[PDB]
Amino acid sequence: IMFFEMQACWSHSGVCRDKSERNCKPMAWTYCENRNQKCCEY
Repeated sequence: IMFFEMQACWSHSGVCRDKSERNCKPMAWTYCENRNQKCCEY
């Protein structure tokens, strides 16, 4: 990576759910892919 600030959570891992999930954990810079789903803390 030489510019891609953030990135998927393929390594950091996490729970890929709805951005407005009522049961999400302390997500990290990592994400899932779509702006509708975020990668929260496993």
